[PDB]
Amino acid sequence: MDSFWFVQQWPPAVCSFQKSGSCPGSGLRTFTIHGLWPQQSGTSLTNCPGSPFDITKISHLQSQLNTLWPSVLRANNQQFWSHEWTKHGTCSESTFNQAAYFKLAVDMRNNYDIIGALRPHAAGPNGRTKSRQAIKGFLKAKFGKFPGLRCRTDPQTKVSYLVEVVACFAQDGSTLIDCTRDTCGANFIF
Ligand SMILES: Nc1nc2c(ncn2[C@@H]2O[C@H](COP(=O)(O)O)[C@@H](O)[C@H]2O)c(=O)[nH]1
Ligand SMILES: Nc1nc2c(ncn2[C@@H]2O[C@H](COP(=O)(O)O)[C@@H](O)[C@H]2O)c(=O)[nH]1
Repeated sequence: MDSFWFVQQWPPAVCSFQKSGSCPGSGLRTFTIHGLWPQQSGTSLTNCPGSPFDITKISHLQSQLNTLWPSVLRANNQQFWSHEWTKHGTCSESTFNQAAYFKLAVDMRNNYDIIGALRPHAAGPNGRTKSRQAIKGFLKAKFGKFPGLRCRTDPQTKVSYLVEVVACFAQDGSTLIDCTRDTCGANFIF
């Protein structure tokens, strides 16, 4: 691997695409963790052979994880953590055991407060249009490097909404680096 994609999701937006059934994210008002994805040559490394998920290894982080890494789609958080470990976390296990991997995600979330970085510049979420350049610029100014924005288009209205924000890190998992990929157009709703 040569880097990490620390992916945070905006719960309400993610759930807005679930036009049927329940979705706990419809009631959250802060960015939460989707995953910490090891990267290599511009691609996400997935399903690397590794240790099976073991909840006991992160028993000391259950408060932080239930708060910062809840499943916004369903009510089983541990299942979500297990899936993220098996599909992504195992790919960085050569240097980060399970305990250190989840602790890394927790620390990253606590040190990358997206709303806190936007609020002062009148860029916080208000259901209205935002500029891709403006949002990335505010985050760059606050954190020092460009984030990767992720948008999704409503199949009905074709309106584009910001759904995730990626913070790119070097292989050391602490040094931020510029992201180089956005799935957002020049403008979107946030
Ligand atoms: N922002 C933030 N809140 C946390 C974190 N860990 C726990 N919390 C929250 O802070 C309060 C105290 O958590 P505790 O210190 O008992 O683990 C709870 O309301 C809990 O949801 C964390 O790492 N960051
Ligand atoms: N994006 C996302 N997927 C979730 C969440 N809770 C559970 N999941 C499950 O995790 C899968 C995501 O896999 P990933 O894209 O991280 O490899 C989804 O297909 C879904 O079944 C959540 O809050 N966000």
